[PDB]
Amino acid sequence: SSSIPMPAGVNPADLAAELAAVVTESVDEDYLLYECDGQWVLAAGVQAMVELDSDELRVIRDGVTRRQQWSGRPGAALGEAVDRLLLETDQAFGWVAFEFGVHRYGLQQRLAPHTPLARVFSPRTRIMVSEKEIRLFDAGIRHREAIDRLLATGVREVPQSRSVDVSDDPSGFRRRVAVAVDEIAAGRYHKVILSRCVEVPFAIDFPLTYRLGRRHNTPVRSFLLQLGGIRALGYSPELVTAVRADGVVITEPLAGGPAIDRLARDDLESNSKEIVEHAISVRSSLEEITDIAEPGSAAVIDFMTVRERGSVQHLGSTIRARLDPSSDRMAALEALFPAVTASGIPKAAGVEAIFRLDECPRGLYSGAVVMLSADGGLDAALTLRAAYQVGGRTWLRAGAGIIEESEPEREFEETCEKLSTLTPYLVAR
Ligand SMILES: N#Cc1cccc(-c2ccc(C(=O)O)o2)c1
Repeated sequence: SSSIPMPAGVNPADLAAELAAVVTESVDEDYLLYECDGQWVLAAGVQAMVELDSDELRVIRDGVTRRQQWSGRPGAALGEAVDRLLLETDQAFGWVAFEFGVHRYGLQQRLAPHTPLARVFSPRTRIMVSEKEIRLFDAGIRHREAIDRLLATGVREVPQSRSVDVSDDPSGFRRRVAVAVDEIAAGRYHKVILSRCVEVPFAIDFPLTYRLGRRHNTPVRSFLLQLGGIRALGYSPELVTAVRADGVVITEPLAGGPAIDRLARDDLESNSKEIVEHAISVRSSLEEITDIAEPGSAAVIDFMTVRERGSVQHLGSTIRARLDPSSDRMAALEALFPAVTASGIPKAAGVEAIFRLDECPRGLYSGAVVMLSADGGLDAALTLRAAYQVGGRTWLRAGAGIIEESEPEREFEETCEKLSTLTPYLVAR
């Protein structure tokens, strides 16, 4: 492990995104950049890839693909493969699809064959960028020379963004919300999150868009990736699960000018509908975390407080527990996935309603971006406020929590508001 001092007057997010863009392009390698607690970790190059699909598990290393049949819990299949990765490298990175969370509710038969559940890789090199320093892990000579060449120059100018039209409704979001409202009125479930894709008619420069959007937002976590033909970036508004080496498990569900921002904060703390849903959600997180925790260790340590994320303020709680010796970090992720914010209440009913009333598979949207460590660590950020590119198609995706009182026009405008997090910050390629 070697170190380079962080150059003064340079923002870590900008430098990490520039390294991700230029260093990985010169050697033509895949990567994942993950921001977590002031640290930007760039996982560059694929030493080994774990592909978990609905019908198969693959481990691809040095041109060789090992295929495996799997049965039971997807977390057990993923965990066993990722633990083997972590015996050779200190950290592993990737993404978990929304579809990974359907098995706990017995809904996996509704998945088409070859449905992606997770993609986790061990990188060839890691570059950690923070305000204090740049730390290099397993960086070969060719990579160290590329990093020094990038550092001898200033970061690129971020060009002006290109606007996107989000006013159209080709997937019939308004109609699908009306169906959900009728189902809720009939007592089938209490809440469901429905969403819509918005096609971007031009190719996006992902690392430059990442930089422009990160200037205005201070999210819980962020990511930028180019992995297995998928380009993605996002500003995670929620921590699904964090597992520490000492056994502490955390989950932080959310639920919700200077004078205008203070008035919005006062409403966020007094809104009855938001308070009721938050209490139900906190109770759901507590019941779920108790199935993997040491008896009597589950507790709410921060209850209903505002967290400022720069351009967005959230009402949230922190649920903590100690991981039971009979459980593991993948079981903890399975117990807390999918998030209530990504599914609905009751969670099983919300997930089932999403199969019928949303464009499926969701893939990365409402899934998680993850960082795992050899000492047992896990960090999983909820994937919302994200942009994607897969084989010629570039798109955004945003949803809304639909309840009995929801109105289709109001909820369409609510997805328009969530889309505003990225739409003015899209840099064209
Ligand atoms: N319940 C609930 C809830 C609270 C906050 C956000 C969301 C939600 C659903 C989908 C999205 C999004 O796409 O950003 O955000 C859902």
